[PDB]
Amino acid sequence: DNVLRIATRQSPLALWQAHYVKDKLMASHPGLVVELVPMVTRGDVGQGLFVKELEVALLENRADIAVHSMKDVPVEFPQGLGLVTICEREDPRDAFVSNNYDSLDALPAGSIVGTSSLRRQCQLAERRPDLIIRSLRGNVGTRLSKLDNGEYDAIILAVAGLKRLGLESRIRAALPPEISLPAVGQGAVGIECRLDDSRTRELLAALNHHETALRVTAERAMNTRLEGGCQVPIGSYAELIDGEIWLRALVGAPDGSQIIRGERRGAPQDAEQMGISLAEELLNNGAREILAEV
Ligand SMILES: *Cc1[nH]c(Cc2[nH]cc(CCC(=O)O)c2CC(=O)O)c(CCC(=O)O)c1CC(=O)O
Repeated sequence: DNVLRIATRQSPLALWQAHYVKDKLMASHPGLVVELVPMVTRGDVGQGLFVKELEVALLENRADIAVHSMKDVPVEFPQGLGLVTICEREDPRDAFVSNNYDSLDALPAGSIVGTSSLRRQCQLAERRPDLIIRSLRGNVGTRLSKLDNGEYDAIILAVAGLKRLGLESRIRAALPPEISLPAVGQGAVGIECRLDDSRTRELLAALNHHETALRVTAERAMNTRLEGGCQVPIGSYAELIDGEIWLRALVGAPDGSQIIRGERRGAPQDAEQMGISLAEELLNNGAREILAEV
C-alpha cells in the first residue's frame, strides 16, 4: 500500500502534532506517503470528547493512525484499537500565564484565574483560597484571547502547548510539579491504531521513546485503576530518577480542603503494578468518596 493516513483534530496545536509525527515518519521512511485526515470532535463543539470520532475513523478504515496529546487519551479502548506509540516527552509542567502579574503569589485576593481543570483548581485553592477560579474553555488561542480581553487575571496552561505554538513568551512562570502535579502524560503525544495492523505498527516503532513510555505507563496504570479522565481532580506524574520510576499522584476536592497524596518508587519493569498499587492506596485513604462526590 505504502500510504499512511493520519486522523487528527483541526485546531492549530492538533495540526502541529500531526506534522510533528508526519515528519518523524518521513525521516525514518523517505518514500512513505503520509496523508492528513483532519476532523472535529465533540469537545470542540463514552468520554470521547476529543477522541471518539478519531476512533470511529480508525474502525472504518478512514485513517490508519490517530494522534493525541497523551492526557486526552481515554483509559478504555474499543475492541480493536489501542495506544501503541508514545513520543518523546516535552515539558510536562503547567504554566502561569498573565499580562499584569509576574507570579501566583503576586496576585491580590480576588484575582480571577482561569481553568476548567479540577486538578489545577484543587491545588490552587489549597494554597490560595482567596483566589477566584473561573472556568475557561476553547483552544489555546481562544484562551489567550480571553485573558487579553481582561476576562481573567491569569490562566493556567501546559508549558508543552505554548512552547510548540511558538508562544513561549506567554509563559510567565513554569510551575514546579510539587506546586501543580501534572495531568497524566502532559507533554507527550500518543499514537493510536488498530492492534491487528502489524504493517502500521512496525512503521510506528521508530517513533517510540522508551523512557517516556515507562513514565506514562505508570502514570496511566494509576489513572486506569482510578478510572478517571480530564473531568476528575487527579494528578499523576512520574520521573526516571536514577534508574527508578518515581511516581507521585493526588486526588483532591475542588475547594482544596482535602487533598490525598501518595507516592511510589520502583524498577521500571514494575511501572504498571506500582501505579495500580498507588491508586488503591489513594482509594482506601478517602479518594473513593471524594471522586464519588464529583
Ligand atoms: C485532559 C485535559 N485536557 C485539557 C485540554 C488540553 N489538552 C491538551 C492541551 C495542551 C497541552 C498538552 O499537549 O498536554 C490542553 C490545554 C492545556 O492544558 O494547555 C485539560 C485542561 C482543561 C483546562 O485547564 O481548562 C485537561 C485536564 C487537565 O489538564 O487536568
